[PDB]
Amino acid sequence: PVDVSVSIFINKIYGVNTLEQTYKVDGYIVAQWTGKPRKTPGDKPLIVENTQIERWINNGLWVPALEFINVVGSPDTGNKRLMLFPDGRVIYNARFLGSFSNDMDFRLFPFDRQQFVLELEPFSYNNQQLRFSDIQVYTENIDNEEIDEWWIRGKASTHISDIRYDHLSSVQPNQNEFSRITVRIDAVRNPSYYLWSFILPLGLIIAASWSVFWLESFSERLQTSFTLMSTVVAYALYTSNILPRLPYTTVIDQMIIAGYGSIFAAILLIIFAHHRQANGVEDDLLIQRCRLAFPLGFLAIGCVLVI
Amino acid sequence: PVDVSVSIFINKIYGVNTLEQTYKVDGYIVAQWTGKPRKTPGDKPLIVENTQIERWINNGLWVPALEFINVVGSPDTGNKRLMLFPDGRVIYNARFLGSFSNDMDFRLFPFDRQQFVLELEPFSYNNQQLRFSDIQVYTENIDNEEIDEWWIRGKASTHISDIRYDHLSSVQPNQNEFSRITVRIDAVRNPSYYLWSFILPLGLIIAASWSVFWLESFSERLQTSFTLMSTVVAYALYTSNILPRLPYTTVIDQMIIAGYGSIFAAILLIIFAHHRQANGVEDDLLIQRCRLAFPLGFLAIGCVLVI
Amino acid sequence: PVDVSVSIFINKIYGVNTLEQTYKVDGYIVAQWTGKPRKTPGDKPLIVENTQIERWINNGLWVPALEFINVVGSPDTGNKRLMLFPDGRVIYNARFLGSFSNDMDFRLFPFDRQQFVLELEPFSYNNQQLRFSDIQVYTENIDNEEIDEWWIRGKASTHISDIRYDHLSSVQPNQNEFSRITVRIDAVRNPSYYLWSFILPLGLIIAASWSVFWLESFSERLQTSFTLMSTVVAYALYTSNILPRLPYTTVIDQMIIAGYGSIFAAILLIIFAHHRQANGVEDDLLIQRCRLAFPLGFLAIGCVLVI
Amino acid sequence: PVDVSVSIFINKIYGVNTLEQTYKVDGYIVAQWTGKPRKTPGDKPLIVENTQIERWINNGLWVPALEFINVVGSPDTGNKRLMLFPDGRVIYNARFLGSFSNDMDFRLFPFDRQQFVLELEPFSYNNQQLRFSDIQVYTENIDNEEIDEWWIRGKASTHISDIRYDHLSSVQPNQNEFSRITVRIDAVRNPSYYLWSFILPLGLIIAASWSVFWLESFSERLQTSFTLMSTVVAYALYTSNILPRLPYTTVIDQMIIAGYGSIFAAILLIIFAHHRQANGVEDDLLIQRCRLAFPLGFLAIGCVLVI
Amino acid sequence: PVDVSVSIFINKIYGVNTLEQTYKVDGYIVAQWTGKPRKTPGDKPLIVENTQIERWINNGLWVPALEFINVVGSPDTGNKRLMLFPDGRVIYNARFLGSFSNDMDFRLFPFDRQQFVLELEPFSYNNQQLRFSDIQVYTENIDNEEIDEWWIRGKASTHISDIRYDHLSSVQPNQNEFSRITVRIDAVRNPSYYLWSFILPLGLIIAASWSVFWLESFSERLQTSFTLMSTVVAYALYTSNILPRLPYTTVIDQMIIAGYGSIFAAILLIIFAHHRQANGVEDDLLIQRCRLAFPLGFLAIGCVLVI
Repeated sequence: PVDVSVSIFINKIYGVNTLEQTYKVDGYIVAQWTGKPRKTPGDKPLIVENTQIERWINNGLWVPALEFINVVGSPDTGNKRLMLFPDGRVIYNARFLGSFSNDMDFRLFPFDRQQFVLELEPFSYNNQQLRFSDIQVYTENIDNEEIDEWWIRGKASTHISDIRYDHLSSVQPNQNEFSRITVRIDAVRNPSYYLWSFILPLGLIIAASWSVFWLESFSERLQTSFTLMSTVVAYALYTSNILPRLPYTTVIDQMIIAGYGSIFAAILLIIFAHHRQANGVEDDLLIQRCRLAFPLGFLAIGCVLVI
Repeated sequence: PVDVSVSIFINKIYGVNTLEQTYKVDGYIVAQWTGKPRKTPGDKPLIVENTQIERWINNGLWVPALEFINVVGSPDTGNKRLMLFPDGRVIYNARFLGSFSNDMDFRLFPFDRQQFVLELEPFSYNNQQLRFSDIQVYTENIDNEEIDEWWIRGKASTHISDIRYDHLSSVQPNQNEFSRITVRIDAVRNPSYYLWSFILPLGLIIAASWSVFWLESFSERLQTSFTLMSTVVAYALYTSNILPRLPYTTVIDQMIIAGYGSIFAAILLIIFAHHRQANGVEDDLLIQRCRLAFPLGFLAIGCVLVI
Repeated sequence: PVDVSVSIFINKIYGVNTLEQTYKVDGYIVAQWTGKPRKTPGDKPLIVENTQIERWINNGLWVPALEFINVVGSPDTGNKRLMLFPDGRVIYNARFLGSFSNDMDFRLFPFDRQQFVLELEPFSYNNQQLRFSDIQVYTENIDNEEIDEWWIRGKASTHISDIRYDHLSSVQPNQNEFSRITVRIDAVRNPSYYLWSFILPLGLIIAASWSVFWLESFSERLQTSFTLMSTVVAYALYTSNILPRLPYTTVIDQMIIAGYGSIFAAILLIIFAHHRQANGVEDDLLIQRCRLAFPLGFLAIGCVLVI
Repeated sequence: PVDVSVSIFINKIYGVNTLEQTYKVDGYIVAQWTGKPRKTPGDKPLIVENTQIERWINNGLWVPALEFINVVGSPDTGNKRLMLFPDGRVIYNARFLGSFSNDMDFRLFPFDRQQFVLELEPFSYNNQQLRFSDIQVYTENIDNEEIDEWWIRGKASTHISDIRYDHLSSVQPNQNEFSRITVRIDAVRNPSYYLWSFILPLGLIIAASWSVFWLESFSERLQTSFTLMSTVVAYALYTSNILPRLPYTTVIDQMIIAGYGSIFAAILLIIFAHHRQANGVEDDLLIQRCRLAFPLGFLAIGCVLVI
Repeated sequence: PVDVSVSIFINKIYGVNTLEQTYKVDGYIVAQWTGKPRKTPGDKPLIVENTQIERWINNGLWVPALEFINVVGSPDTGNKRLMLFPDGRVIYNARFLGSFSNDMDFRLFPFDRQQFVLELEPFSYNNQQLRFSDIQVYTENIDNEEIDEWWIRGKASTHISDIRYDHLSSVQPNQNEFSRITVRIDAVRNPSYYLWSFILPLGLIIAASWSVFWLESFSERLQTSFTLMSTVVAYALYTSNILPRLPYTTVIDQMIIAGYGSIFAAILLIIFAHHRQANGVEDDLLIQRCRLAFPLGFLAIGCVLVI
């Protein structure tokens, strides 16, 4: 029951696909397992590159195919190389870049908690066993990750485990257990751009939306809350150009709905103030003076936004 | 007349192409059919991976090519492997990812009823028969499908059937009947994002559109419904950024037309109220007071769009 | 001079590229020509799939390469298969998907008259001849083509013809005439979405644009036609998000220019009415009353594209 | 020193990448050079297609690799074919589609002067010589180039020349001179769409921008030029949806800056007219009457731009 | 310990991916190392092209695989060619185009300081040594780089160095040192388009935003700063169409936040001026006259934006 020692060098994790729950990993893969001793020219290990590996397999060299369980489709293998040793052992070294899949909760948006994962596991081989797994995270923790979209938590987490497949084959005297390495890498989103060029101006607009109560006339109060209405729509549109398409409402997405609400409340009170009277065109002296009543009736509905 | 036993593991169904009626399916394919007994090294089944399969076919091993009837173009086969048994039987195992086609009615938009389908059928072989078909849908019961775009109904539906091709070959003594597996998987769209950040604010804008009648002057009433007009256009524009391009009008698409309608009605009544009088500038006392007459003359044309 | 019998099964015609005059066709191709009789294992026709075809060609089997003349680049051939008969004849069967080119006039936009074309023609062979051509349009008539973007007219049109190339080779004793099948499929665009969510609201905006004349003041009349101006610009922008990029003006594209015209006419008259007087601030009593004069000077004076 | 006769058939030149200075060319390539006489089955020329060419090269047939100097990356070769003659000569015929590079000045935008270029030149071969070059431009002189994005000038320009590489090899007794065909095809952009749906409405908006001076009040004159300001911004946005991304300012791009200028001039004069006085709130009687002074102070500083 | 002489010809550096920190380089690669003398047909160097190189490697010709360390995935190798000399030496010549990665700070946006990098290094070979490195920057001086997006500083910088890998193999008696060429090319962004069609109009809008103080009424002053508010939002939206998506705030991105600030300040002062009085509707005589107080209280704030 063969022993394989894996080493996976992560080079870059880049381009997260928010809708599809997908990210890209470029790196190298190394596998080493010890075989029947061999006569190597010189007595120095043999190096077999690219084209030439398929040839040694055709001669009878076993090289197991190991699959990225959670990869999308099939990845882009750069330079492969077999290093064959005189005393038997064989080191397989391939550079790769490919798209991976994991569960990805983007709900708490621009303050985001994510984890990138690879899953390696021998494709066709039951009892060959992944010995020990190593992971070399190149790029560094605090560094210049302000140039970078993501900050990694985070040194690489490993986990060799055994996975059982229920629906097995026409072999069953105890043959459904495959050796799976699982590599995790925690990360957090760089909440910069989204705070300053996003949350803040949306706030200023929500804020200035309230200065509709400091207009004198009733006519001025209603008509102004209309260009206010469409200032929100014009903003949502700008949100739709920059923000990543999702199937749930993000933090930002809500703030923007709160905007529509604050101004639709405004419209209701402004119209209420004018036709709740005893004597003619008498605007409700006190209600029109919620000037600084629902700015903190929003910071109050807005501390229950944060349950 | 050969018996083939198929097993199809669905891994992910992702990325629906709304215009092209296309979706992506990642999974494994398994086929098993029993052949002439064979001498296998050891007396344990033989494993043949990737490169090596073509070699056994070149020696004379039959392996049938089975086509995804409804795939688009040709898919991305990851790791293939033949498992050859001593007693004859052969298991073919390949991982795949590829784009599929089905009819797709998106009319009832954000509350959407869809079904994903595979169609497998032997490419060139008349009498070899698909025995029984199995389908392993990877998730379960009460999940986290709120992270996910689609909810599956839905345990996999199967259906082995016989399909006849009218325009056949130069063989015809009863040879036009191919064995076709058909796998269905029902699903529903996660109406979340589209309700909260879409239907609702469109409603609030439709609603507030009506508070044009609570303006005093006639001048105020007409001029306001103009910025109201373009508030709708600025909204439709935001719809065009997020919503999926279609060749029919969706539910949302209609609501937005109703918006244009309500405000064009407004412009008609507002101008009518002013010039339906006697000899002067006497606004029609009662008509201008449809204030809460066609908000429920809208909720009334509104057991129509989805009734 | 060899006789080849072609059969082309169209499966889907999807994804029109409006700028590049390109569409995608997924289907099967069948070619059958009779050769020197052969010893086939059993005495049943031989089936040769994929990998194995190149092997028979290497042994000496002729299989002609036939080119899609009007394809873009080179297509995506799925499953090929040779069926070799004992009495000689050979049937070539390949599934394909690829991008095609034809002239495409999108001028009369959302009411669109288009025709999809394949052109098959033996690549390197002068006297081998395309016998007869068959075309199996799967995709059906009054069906559910409301789910579909295009309606096909339209049963497939054929046409085997001979095409002569002027600039020939160093062979010329009558050798410049190649056998070309040409398959046409007429189609019309589903003018749904574009009428309802496009032509109509553009009309309502053009319409309501005219109610600028029913404002009292001159100040109200000018200032209002300005937000009216940019309502059009905001609309064109929404046009730009949904409509397919072209190098000519479509029907819609014009209607939108008529919008800019109507409102620039408005600006002219409104300013004229105010400074054409037999006095001081006396608005031209009658000119300001073109209220329902150029709404039907628009349904008119610009109504001759049906010339 | 071998004589090669080239023939290049241009089929389509489509999809210009404005940023990257890239265009696509689909066509055929033909090379003919005479070799040592050969025994051809029959005594008719031999035809070798696709798979089979590599086989004759493996036997020792020289076929030179000729490179598109200015191609991007490496192209998509469709059907290749060697035609081998009994008297020696060899005709190489390949269909191709690939992306090419040339210098591309888009400055004078929608009235555009462009030229598409191929550069063919033997990859590894010093003294083999490109004999004479032929170019068959399919697309026509008097046509329907209104369906087409570009109009070709323009019959194909040729030019076989010798090019010297300074930094050569370890061969230098006069060995740095390679034979290069250079094919040019002049073209002009179809200024249609951009005149009618772009330049014109930008003009009307520039025009109507001036009718700000025909407002009575000073309040009306300032406040109106603001919605006028953002009408320009809303237009520039529409520009950004349809126009091709560039690294310089186009003709249109300027016209749009002139728009921002005219209205920022307006804001300056309008505010000047109000506080350049004698008796209090006395608007400068004459300055406010530049009503038709800087519309032709724009047709004046605007015609120095181009000319 | 083998000596390799590298020569890298840069043809084009194009298409920078701002988010992924990626650029494309098209060029040629040359490697020359001297081997055991050889019998070459004639006694002139042998030329081996494309298909044929793999054949000589199969015979036993060593050709080392050299990897672009920093490339993304794996590049597009055009025409390869071995030139084998009688005296042993071998020149390897390949054309390539591929995507590379470097750190890329876009913070100081449209005035941008960037450097493009290649890293070459023998994939599997410890003691073979990169001799000397040459780099032929075709692309030119002061030239016509106004047609071009980038201006190169900048003649090519080289640097052969030794790199040590900590986590090495089962070989360790001093075997972890690989020979790495590193080629740098400095560049600056063409600040044209972004100055004229971007910074400037953003300035005019910021500028004209201040003429809100030269309105008479208080009602006019508040209501106008609202359309002023959404003039900024409409601008940011135009920013989002043209500017490259980033994860930090650029120069421009700030200027635009300053806009939102200036107008939210305005709204604050304008509302302050009105309710900071004795008793009645007496606008604060002096505060309303910050007319030209915070235009230079902005040229004072947007000036510690560099210091």
